[PDB]
Amino acid sequence: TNKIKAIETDIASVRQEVNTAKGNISSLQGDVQALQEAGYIPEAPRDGQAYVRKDGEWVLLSTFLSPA
Amino acid sequence: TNKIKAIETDIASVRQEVNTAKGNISSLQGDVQALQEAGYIPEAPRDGQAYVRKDGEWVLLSTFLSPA
Amino acid sequence: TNKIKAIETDIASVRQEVNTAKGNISSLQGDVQALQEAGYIPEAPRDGQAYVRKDGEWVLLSTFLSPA
Repeated sequence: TNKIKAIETDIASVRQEVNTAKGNISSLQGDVQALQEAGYIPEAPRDGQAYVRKDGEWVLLSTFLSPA
Repeated sequence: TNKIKAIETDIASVRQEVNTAKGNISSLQGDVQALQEAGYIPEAPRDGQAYVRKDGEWVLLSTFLSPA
Repeated sequence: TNKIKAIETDIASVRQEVNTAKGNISSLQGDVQALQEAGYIPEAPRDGQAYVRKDGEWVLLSTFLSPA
């Protein structure tokens, strides 16, 4: 009985795949982190009004096409 | 022959790493889900025109700097 | 001693989990790729000014509420 050699290569095989996965997992984390740090902006309200961007918020455009 | 004890701790080791990976995988999924639900907006056309945001779309600013 | 059968099912078990993980990892990659390709836009400056979008950049709205 040497089924200990087949079991060994089988564990070695799984271990390699786990190493590859740990790598893709690390890559994924760095990509998600960058996406999170990009500071993207959410959608403007969907209320039939036009919006412009100011101080991290959507402000009504008509607000500036009037004095006040 | 006790190489069954070394094989056991080796499987235990891989299993722990797989547990850690399952965790980072779950964390990644929750982060990607939130990024997907944030409702970010795509780029405006790159055609030399100015755009404002309205009803989930980029509309030409000049459209409002005119009556119609 | 058949602890070789228990070790076998244990490796089989870990291998299945590793297969599931490889799948969730692949799914995550396709989702992150799409998020990266969506071409979202970063925040406008936070300087108290109103901005509109033009040619892949935030341009001051007042720039168009004046001839030049």
